[PDB]
Amino acid sequence: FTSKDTYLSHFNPRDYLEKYYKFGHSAESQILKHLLKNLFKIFCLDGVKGDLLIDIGSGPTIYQLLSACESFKEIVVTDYSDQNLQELEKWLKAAPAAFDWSPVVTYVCDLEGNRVKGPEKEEKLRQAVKQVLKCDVTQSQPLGAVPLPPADCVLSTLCLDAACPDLPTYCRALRNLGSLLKPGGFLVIMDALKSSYYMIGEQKFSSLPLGREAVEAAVKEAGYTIEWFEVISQSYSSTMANNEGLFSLVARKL
Ligand SMILES: C[S@@+](CC[C@H](N)C(=O)[O-])C[C@H]1O[C@@H](n2cnc3c(N)ncnc32)[C@H](O)[C@@H]1O
Ligand SMILES: COc1cccc2c(=O)ccoc12
Repeated sequence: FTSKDTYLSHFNPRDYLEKYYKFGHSAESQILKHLLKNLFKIFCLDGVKGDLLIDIGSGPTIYQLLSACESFKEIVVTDYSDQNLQELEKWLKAAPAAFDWSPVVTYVCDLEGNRVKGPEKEEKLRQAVKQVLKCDVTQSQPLGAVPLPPADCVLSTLCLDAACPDLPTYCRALRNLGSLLKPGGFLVIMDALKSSYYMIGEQKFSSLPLGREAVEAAVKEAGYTIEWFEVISQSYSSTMANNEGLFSLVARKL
């Protein structure tokens, strides 16, 4: 299985964004649309809200925070890769080399009923993100020495399957994310099903191939109660990954 040090050195953030999030009718854009609709449902319709949301394994992406910034005063973004956090920071600071998220932002504005336009939505997200932190989900203290208040919600999109080499580590990671959550707080996970790798160009990265039953069992083992669980059949392009759909779940910490 891919060593975690490979993420520091070989995960190219700009290449990842170009391959998966350009949003130019690709499998990658169909998956992105589905993820955005579910995140809108959770944070805007279901009213998952609070003072603090921690996004775990954010990579260099912000799409997973666009609806969340309407419901949370503060968002903390985290990743194992320092290069990924620097790419995020380019967008947060509105630096010239920042990735163009405007088609994704417009799509979320449309989903939300065109209450606001792209620039207002972006400013709301930029104001919500106060901290950009290193994290390691495999550790009992994922945020290391950095203290944070217990969060109202922990979100993790397409991270846990890449971070966990086996099922015991995956259950342990759910427990470690739980240490960041307030009692009764929400856990929101979205990831690929039955995927054993993903590609960024010629660079291969391992993935833990879990089925829906093993994911649900691990969340219950780790001390959560599931509110809803959805499986989609849509898979990534054959050149990208070997998954059999994706899942999304919302649970509460016991
Ligand atoms: C496939 S990307 C998902 C990125 C983003 N959340 C998205 O939805 O596109 C996997 C992310 O997991 C991060 N990662 C890998 N191992 C990790 C670990 N042990 N702890 C935290 N993050 C880790 C990588 O650095 C990378 O940003
Ligand atoms: C967009 O990122 C991905 C694309 C496809 C598959 C995976 C995976 O199996 C684990 C982590 O990330 C993935």
